[PDB]
Amino acid sequence: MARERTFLMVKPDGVQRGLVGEIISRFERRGFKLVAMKFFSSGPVCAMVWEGANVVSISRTMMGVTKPAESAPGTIRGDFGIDVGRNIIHGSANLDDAAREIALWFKPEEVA
Amino acid sequence: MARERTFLMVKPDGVQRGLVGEIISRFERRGFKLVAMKFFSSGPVCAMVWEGANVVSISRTMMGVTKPAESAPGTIRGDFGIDVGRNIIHGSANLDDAAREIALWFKPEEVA
Amino acid sequence: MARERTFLMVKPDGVQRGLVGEIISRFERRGFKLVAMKFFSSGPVCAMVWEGANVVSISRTMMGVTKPAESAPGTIRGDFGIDVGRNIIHGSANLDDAAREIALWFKPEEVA
Amino acid sequence: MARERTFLMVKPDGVQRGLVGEIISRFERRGFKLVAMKFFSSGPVCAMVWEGANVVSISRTMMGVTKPAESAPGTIRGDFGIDVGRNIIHGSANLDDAAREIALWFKPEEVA
Amino acid sequence: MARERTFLMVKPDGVQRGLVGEIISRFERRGFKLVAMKFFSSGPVCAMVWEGANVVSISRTMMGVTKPAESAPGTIRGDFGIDVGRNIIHGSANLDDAAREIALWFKPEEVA
Amino acid sequence: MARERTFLMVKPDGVQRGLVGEIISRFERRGFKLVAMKFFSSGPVCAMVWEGANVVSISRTMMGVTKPAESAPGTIRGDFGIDVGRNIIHGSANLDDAAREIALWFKPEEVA
Ligand SMILES: [Cl-]
Ligand SMILES: [Cl-]
Ligand SMILES: [Cl-]
Ligand SMILES: [Cl-]
Ligand SMILES: [Cl-]
Ligand SMILES: [Cl-]
Repeated sequence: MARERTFLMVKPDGVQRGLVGEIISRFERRGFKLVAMKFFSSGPVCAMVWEGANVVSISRTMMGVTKPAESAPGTIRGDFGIDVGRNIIHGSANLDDAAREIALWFKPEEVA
Repeated sequence: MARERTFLMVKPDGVQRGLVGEIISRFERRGFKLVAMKFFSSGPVCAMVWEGANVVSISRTMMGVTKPAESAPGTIRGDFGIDVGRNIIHGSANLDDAAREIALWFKPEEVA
Repeated sequence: MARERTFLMVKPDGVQRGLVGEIISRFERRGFKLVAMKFFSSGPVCAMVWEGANVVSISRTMMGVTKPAESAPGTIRGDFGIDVGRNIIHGSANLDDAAREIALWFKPEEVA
Repeated sequence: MARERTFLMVKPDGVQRGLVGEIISRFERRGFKLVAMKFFSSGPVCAMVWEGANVVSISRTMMGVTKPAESAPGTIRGDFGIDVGRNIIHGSANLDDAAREIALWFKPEEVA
Repeated sequence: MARERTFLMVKPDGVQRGLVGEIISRFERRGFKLVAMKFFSSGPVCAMVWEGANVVSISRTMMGVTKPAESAPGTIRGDFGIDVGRNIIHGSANLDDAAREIALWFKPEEVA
Repeated sequence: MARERTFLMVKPDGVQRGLVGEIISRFERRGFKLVAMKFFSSGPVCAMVWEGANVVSISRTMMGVTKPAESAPGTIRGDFGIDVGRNIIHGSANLDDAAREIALWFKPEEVA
């Protein structure tokens, strides 16, 4: 229940605006252990796997709601979000979407 | 709908406490383009016009509620607010108050 | 009603993780005057008394809810909290718990 | 000797990258009083007049050297500078260049 | 040689400007363990004892030079210093001044 | 001369202390484009390739000197360094060490 893991990815707009570090810091500060990371349509992305108790739903709270017009200040989208097109970041919706998203993006050796 | 514009002003207490930059940064980070700025009862103020989709209601969310005792951490008043007398900042209430507040404080050449 | 005072304490996990300064800064930025401070089971702690209008309930808002899985980003636990065991910080629950907690931890000369 | 004043300006590249607030904050934190501000070839700029003891030479130290390849971390160019073309910011070289730069960019009523 | 200890104190001007937390954070980030702390002419002060390898000379580097007109950006005085009157902070000059300053300001039980 | 590239790596102590994001942010803010990234004796590491004019010598300046007792505040080691054992970060010494370090740690497809 603390071996729990989610997929996170800095969308091209996050990368282009210089927000990769800021996003990582946010998770480091909550205590989540980073487990894997790669820097792969239009723009490069930063795919990450993070681990900790409740990381899946907590990190969704941390991101804020899909529509940054409504996203709470303190959240990533609440602090940095533009519009819904350029919403900076993706994080797995639930435990099933996490397991599938992780495996899609990584070889299993790549993950701790 | 993205040519939208609001009036913002750092009240004398914001200026006196050294919060002008912090306030601007907050808006720069959300992606709003600054459009005009001047530094004019008791204490100097910093009047600004900002532009972007939904800037009017988003920036109100960003400020927090009038009563910083109740203002959410992450918002300007939630992070920096003292009492309701010294509430740091003013931002236009709605699209009508914005158009009027902008024109009151600026010559039209002064605005982009 | 502005002579109001609360007890705050950085739990051993807050101290061990290097968060004392960050916690103080948060309160300094809201305008609360620090009134007393000492750095005393397992791990050292930082006990503080803070003063200002509504400091008791405001600082509880600032901390976030007991369960950092649910704690709002922008709050201390929302930004830094791990699990409910390691919840970083304690703050007096109400005006009675404040007066008792202050007196328990300080000699009265120690308080301003 | 504390009525001293300099001209500062965020070049178009500073504005485009969202660094106006960060730059102001830097000066607010040193204790300089902002005295005037306007937001006017290619890109908008932010012209400012700042006041305090030794503000002219101190702010040059704060900016760092013209060549950000050599600019010291902690300085504006040391933290944010790209190349010498895009060097973010301009500040008056000496007390004579300050008086001339201020008057060039402002009406005298505009300055405190 | 890592049991080394210095005295540090936030002068009244540091306290009045809300810089206690910022100062502590700086030391926490370098890895120094805080060992004791009290919050005692004109204005309250924050006296601290910090411990770590070379803490005495390192923390002097961290403060910057006595004359903030010349103090390096990145240092406390370089980032926050006003003039030499209001120079924010005091730190022991050398290992002898440290041992004496610590004992002057603390009972020995008060120190870890 | 702007296609220049260096190797950077957050040592296990940087990772364990939660400094990966902070380190990346530092480079994003200088304008360097991240080009590749993986998260691989004792402790996990974060290997990165960064690109920009003079990135090799600039990033060495940004890190500070090998001996954090002497490392300048504003630099990574100056702000976060412990002792020379735990010096947080590695960066290629020169253009030859960069080309070799990059190829050692990456497949060439992995690099942009
Ligand atoms: Cl999404
Ligand atoms: Cl209002
Ligand atoms: Cl509790
Ligand atoms: Cl220039
Ligand atoms: Cl002194
Ligand atoms: Cl090395």
